[PDB]
Amino acid sequence: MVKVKFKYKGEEKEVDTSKIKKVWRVGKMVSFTYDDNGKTGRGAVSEKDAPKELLDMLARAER
Repeated sequence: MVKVKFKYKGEEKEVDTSKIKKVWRVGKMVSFTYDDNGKTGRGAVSEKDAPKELLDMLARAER
């Protein structure tokens, strides 16, 4: 129930933490995939603007 607000190609978008599948660390940024209903979608936020739950998911994915 944590919401990640991200800009994709100049369009403001929002995806809940529960919908996110893959999270990666790319430089200063957190790039990710989520499940927009049947399809998969992609987005990214900077690590500075990221909510705590997203960053915890990132750390989990780095084991």
